[PDB]
Amino acid sequence: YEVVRVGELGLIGEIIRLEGDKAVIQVYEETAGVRPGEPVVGTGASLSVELGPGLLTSIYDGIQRPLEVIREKTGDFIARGVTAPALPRDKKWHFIPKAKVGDKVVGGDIIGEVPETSIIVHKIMVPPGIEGEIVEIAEEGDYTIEEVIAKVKTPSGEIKELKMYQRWPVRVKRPYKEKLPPEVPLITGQRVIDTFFPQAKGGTAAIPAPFGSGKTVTQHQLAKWSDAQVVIYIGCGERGNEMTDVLEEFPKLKDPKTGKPLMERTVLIANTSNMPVAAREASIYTGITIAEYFRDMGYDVALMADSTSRWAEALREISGRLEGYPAYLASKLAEFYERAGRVVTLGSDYRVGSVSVIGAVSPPGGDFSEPVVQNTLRVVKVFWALDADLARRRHFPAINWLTSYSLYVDAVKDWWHKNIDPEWKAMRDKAMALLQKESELQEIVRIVGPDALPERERAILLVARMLREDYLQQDAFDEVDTYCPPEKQVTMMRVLLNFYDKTMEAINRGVPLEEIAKLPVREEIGRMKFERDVSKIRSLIDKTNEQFEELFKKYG
Repeated sequence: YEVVRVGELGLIGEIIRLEGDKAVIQVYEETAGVRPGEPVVGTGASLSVELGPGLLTSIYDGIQRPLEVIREKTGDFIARGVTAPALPRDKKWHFIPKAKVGDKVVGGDIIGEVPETSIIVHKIMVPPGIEGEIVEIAEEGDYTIEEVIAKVKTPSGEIKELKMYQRWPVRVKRPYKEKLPPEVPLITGQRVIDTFFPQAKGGTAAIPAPFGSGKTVTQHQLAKWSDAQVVIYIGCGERGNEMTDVLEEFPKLKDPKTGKPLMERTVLIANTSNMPVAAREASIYTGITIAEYFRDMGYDVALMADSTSRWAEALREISGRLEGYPAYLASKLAEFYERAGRVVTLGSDYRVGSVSVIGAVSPPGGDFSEPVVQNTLRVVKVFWALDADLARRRHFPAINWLTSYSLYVDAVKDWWHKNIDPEWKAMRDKAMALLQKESELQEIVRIVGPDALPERERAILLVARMLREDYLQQDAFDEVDTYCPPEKQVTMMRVLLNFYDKTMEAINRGVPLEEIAKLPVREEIGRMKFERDVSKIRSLIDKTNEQFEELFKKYG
């Protein structure tokens, strides 16, 4: 029977995988009445989630139960899911009709709006699989969630009652018209990511995060700055005290785009050591379903996971197929990541939404082993490799620029070219080439020393250092450098690559490198990340050109 008293698992009778509470079984595999077994009843209903006004600001567990006890013993802020309505049946929501009696609707059609928080307008949609005519629609006014707000007559004549919320099975991906090819970058405002290791809207990203590599900071930067309207965050149980910081500090966190509380565009799914192992398995399906629901409205959603240890827990089996553990994890994680994407949503109007997945992978269990690695190597398209040595050298964000990668560079380049700068791809490739040349040089120098370096090679190291310090390094704590707009990124890059071109030109005309290193403009370039006016940054190109001219006219 295994872990039973406070669990959720429901495979003890005859048929395969099922789940429930107090042996009251919900469906994933087909049921056949009162199952031959123990006291077990059955509901016919599936492992599902409730989707409507009430999701935002809320903290749930892996099956969308709101979290209870603040504290009971010396353990402050230790919580689990209490059996209660996922959406407050108590509160009145302001409904605004966007459809009229007589209108033809299909699944995904928006029939009303509800201002949920001061940030997010909740779009009231027709549930998937419901078609027909609005024969009845609520007027503008305040309604609780159970109140019928519209009636639809299907083509059969069957009358369907629509509320402000809908239900969806957590293990079935919410349908859409078309999954669009990766195309539009999810702009993080972090230079090293947007430039060298871009995330696409609808893309899949992992963050390998060894202890003490600035993971929390990076995660926070991504959550608050990425141009997704809604964040679905899964974790808060990786550190023993993580739940306390989340319960105490999360309502204090600000969305810097609006000034309003960040919690007003966020939904939290908490996984902890006290919670049943089954409410941690289903957790990522609960999260992605809720993410899918918001993209169906036309929002870009960021699904962020930082729940490696509590999620990675194992469970024993005896029967024949047990087909392996590294394959039990491989089919599971793939079907999760498979649900990421930018889509043409359901609805009569042309509409687009996305779920971008950013999954933290930080194992305190030794190394990045098979329980995390090459079961994903195909499916995750971007890796931001946090590096403890880089953190020790105080290079922040501590993203290793040699072991990180994105397979979205070619997918997003046209967006950058068309909207921001026609030379974006040429410039990042050039900058990367320089960083890779630097890396090769540093290794040769380690072996043989820097004494016999020619001017040209010294120049390359000089400019690579400027790239690392003036561009790759970014200050999350600074009021200006905490976010770098696309136009600032390309302009800083131009400044730097122009300085490179002029440096190599100068060496090639007999100018000594010491003269180039002491150039006044160099140190202004060192501070351009702190400048908010992009035209002042841009002016450094002409300033660079002119100071190099003075060097040329005194030499040749």
